[PDB]
Amino acid sequence: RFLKVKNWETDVVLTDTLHLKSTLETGCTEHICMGSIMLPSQHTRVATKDQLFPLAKEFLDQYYSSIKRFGSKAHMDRLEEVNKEIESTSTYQLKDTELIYGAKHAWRNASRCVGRIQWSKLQVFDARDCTTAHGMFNYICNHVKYATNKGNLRSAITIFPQRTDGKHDFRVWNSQLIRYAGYKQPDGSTLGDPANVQFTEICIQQGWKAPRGRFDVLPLLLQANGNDPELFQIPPELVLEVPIRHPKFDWFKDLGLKWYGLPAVSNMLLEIGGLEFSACPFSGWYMGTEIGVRDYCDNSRYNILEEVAKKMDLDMRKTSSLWKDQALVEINIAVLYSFQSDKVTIVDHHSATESFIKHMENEYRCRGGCPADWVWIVPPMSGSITPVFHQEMLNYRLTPSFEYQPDPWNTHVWKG
Amino acid sequence: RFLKVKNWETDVVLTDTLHLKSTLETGCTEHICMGSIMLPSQHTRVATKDQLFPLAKEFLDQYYSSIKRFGSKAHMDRLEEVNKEIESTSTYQLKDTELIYGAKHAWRNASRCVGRIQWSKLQVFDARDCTTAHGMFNYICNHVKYATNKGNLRSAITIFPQRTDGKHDFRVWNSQLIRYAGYKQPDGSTLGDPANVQFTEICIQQGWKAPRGRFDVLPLLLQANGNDPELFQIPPELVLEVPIRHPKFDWFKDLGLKWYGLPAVSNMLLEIGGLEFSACPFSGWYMGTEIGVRDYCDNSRYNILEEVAKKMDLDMRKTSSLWKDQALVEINIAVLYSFQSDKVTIVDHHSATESFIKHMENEYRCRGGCPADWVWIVPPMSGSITPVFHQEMLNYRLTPSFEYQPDPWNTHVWKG
Ligand code: HEM
Ligand code: HEM
Ligand SMILES: N=C(Nc1cccc(CCNCc2cccc(NC(=N)c3cncs3)c2)c1)c1cncs1
Ligand SMILES: N=C(Nc1cccc(CCNCc2cccc(NC(=N)c3cncs3)c2)c1)c1cncs1
Ligand SMILES: C[C@H](O)[C@H](O)[C@H]1CNc2nc(N)[nH]c(=O)c2N1
Ligand SMILES: C[C@H](O)[C@H](O)[C@H]1CNc2nc(N)[nH]c(=O)c2N1
Ligand SMILES: [Zn+2]
Repeated sequence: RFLKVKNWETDVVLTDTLHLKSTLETGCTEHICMGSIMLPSQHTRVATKDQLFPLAKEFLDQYYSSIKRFGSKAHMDRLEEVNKEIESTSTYQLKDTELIYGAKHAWRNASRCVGRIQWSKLQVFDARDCTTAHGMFNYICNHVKYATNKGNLRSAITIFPQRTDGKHDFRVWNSQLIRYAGYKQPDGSTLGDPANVQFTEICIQQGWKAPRGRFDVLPLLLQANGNDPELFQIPPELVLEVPIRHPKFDWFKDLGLKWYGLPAVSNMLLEIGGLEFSACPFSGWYMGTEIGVRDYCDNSRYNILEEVAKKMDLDMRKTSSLWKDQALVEINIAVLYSFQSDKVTIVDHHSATESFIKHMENEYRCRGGCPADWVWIVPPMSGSITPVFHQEMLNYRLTPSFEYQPDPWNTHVWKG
Repeated sequence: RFLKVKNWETDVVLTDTLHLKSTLETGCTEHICMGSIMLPSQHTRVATKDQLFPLAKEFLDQYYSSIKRFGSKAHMDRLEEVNKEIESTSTYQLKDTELIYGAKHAWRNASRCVGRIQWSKLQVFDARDCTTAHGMFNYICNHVKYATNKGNLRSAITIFPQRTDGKHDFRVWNSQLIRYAGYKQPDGSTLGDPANVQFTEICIQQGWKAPRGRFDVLPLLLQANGNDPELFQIPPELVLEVPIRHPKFDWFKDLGLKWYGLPAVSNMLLEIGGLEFSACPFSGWYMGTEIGVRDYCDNSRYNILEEVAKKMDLDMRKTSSLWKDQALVEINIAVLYSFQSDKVTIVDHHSATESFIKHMENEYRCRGGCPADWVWIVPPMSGSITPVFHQEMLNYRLTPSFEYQPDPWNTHVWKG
């Protein structure tokens, strides 16, 4: 009931009581651990009025506890107010302050996110008066511009109107506001980004004129108030890009690679007080490995280890020459170097993982715990030479939270 | 009840029914996942006669099912026999065949072991007639010699008499039959292997004449039938060692490093049919990263990244030059190269992880599943460029099994 997690490198012991406030479920039982299932059903999302108030009260109490008026008149009257409103409409509306708190704490509670030492420095844009896809494009363009901020990136979330009936949902159909296109070839190979080949097709179906190349920024596909979604091109001047060069190998420019500065995830669902925001795109900045190892080296992604190893003159015959490992370290030094030489915010896996340990200590102290998903916190390269490898982590689902949700094209009831 | 695990690189789906035969517990609940706690209490070990028969029957049934005589006369009479013997002595004795099956299947069930594609090629040495520490030394020397086999390593386990009352326990007090000594310094630094500094002290207390250097093979500390443990020196001619050179950097020999060929874990507890074998040392061969990344580069181990980076002329000022990563790939190419150039069995993390995927497929097919601990299966470097990174794994505890147990010097009731 008062659990202990240890670091097996520093011998530090932290005690976790926060897990007791845990609400959601994990997928694990006492007979089976599912800590490596990607999308557990407890991580995915018509909610009634009988369920809604406990959720609303649960949220309202931790908000008023947080600002040092738990049970004050303000708390009880707002408790009374929201209760009355859930009667009138079997739903309710977050105060602007409650919206910002909820958003920041969904981030704070994201157990797979190594970047949460920044969780309270988040810019919340209230887009809940938005009614049209054109409104959404506008809000999203102003998110991109503010967050990019000339390479000195700033975290930000834009929160569109909450779900209501279920039909009238706002959804951004992109997985990220900025993503490169994926076109497959006649021979069956893939041009661009194999991850988005299905989405690229959907855009082409709605009428995208594809400039079938490599690093082609996809258009936005915006669904407002349940209607069929609509194509919009982000002004290219808002899309900041970094050309990838190496600080020692001048042939690295010849590879002619570039990635985008602003990672901005748009397919997730934000939950606050039992209210569901189906469109809530959020941006921060990149940890280096996300692009260098995953984006660039996943076999089912760009898969360049092949080529980079060629230009390094690497013994590619035997697996045990570790040539894949050696091409991977170089590709990640060049991602970092390229981004920094342009003053575009990026963080390396060593600095990020040390900050998360530092953040974890703060959380156990001032908050009693910190949910953490080891399988996701540990970088996809150089695992054990980063401090998180040797940190025991307890994982559990607190709310407010970010959740997965189906892709709109598996769920949307069409009419056009 | 029929769970699905997916590979997110090949899109392969395997279905798991074996988890239904799961007996032990995991530490996870539906409110908390503990898949990154090192030693969960369900992984650690006076068992009565009322508990003993179900366990004995459970084991006996899967053994007779395995050899295609489930319920045959042989099965029922052996069921009757063992029941009768658990009456007479509230314990019982494994047939030589049941001992070999149990041992091979404890390995087969080890969910943290990436090497299990070999699980049925295991040499079981029955040391259950052993009565003295001198007997144990002899059995262990013959294990070392057989398993090493001139560098062409062979898997093997030596099984000492089962626990009985609790006092009269056989224990090898070494964590591994072969380990380098750890002496700390006047200035407080550490000479040799910081992991074994406490054990080295214990050997010095029982009267080891320490040759306080770097790679000093520790003596064996053997406890037989509950008595105080006793020091024995493995004949140095039985301890095969590999000098670590690099295939490109000739200064790498100057580093003057060597590791031992034979990894052989001796502090674990083998469980078969409710019987407990407190001493059961087992050996296979190394995956490269165990020495190159963990042994050599853990901060609380040998911690040579410092030095290797110096000789590479690496920018050690900024964390984000990835110099630690770059020194780590080289150190692992040299471990592999050194071991292979001497025909000493070793496996690289790429070849090992691909075999485990291949093994996992066989197990789901012919057995209905394969317990796997992602946190441990994924190598401590180059994670996502190995296929196990993207393999969803279900973890659960099947028996026969290998379990942890306290260090004998926290439990042993002394008299000498
Ligand atoms: C500020 C800089 C940030 C950094 C450096 C960072 C870093 C990371 C990384 C490396 C991951 C691993 C996910 C993957 O590899 O695909 C992750 C996951 C995640 N981050 Fe953070 N992040 C940042 C900001 C944010 C913000 C602003 C939010 C929300 C407001 C957020 C919420 C999440 C969530 C919900 C996940 C993973 C959940 C899942 O996929 O199931 N992050 N982050
Ligand atoms: C034959 C070659 C083998 C290879 C290449 C291999 C590889 C590995 C590796 C890399 C680990 C990770 C543990 C660590 O990093 O400390 C591991 C764990 C383990 N192996 Fe295997 N192993 C082999 C043979 C065996 C044998 C012969 C047995 C028993 C009969 C065994 C049982 C285990 C167990 C019980 C664990 C981990 C359990 C724990 O620490 O909680 N292995 N193995
Ligand atoms: N389908 C595949 N994986 C896969 C499937 C479903 C989901 C996922 C997880 C994708 N999370 C993206 C993500 C989420 C949160 C943060 C980040 N990062 C960042 N810095 C930021 C992005 N915004 C603000 S911060 C990135 C991966 C594969 C294909 N091929 C090999 S795996
Ligand atoms: N105390 C620390 N860790 C730690 C603590 C307790 C336990 C452990 C796990 C040790 N498993 C050793 C082990 C088990 C099984 C297989 C192998 N490998 C092999 N190939 C083989 C060895 N025999 C046959 S095959 C290695 C690690 C640390 C100190 N500093 C940073 S972590
Ligand atoms: C805290 C965490 O559980 C610990 O570092 C684990 C992680 N995974 C591991 N995996 C292996 N193979 N060996 C280990 O020692 C560890 N250590
Ligand atoms: C199957 C496994 O759960 C999958 O590869 C996970 C592992 N850990 C990860 N960690 C991060 N940061 N991102 C990922 O996509 C994944 N993928
Ligand atoms: Zn779990």
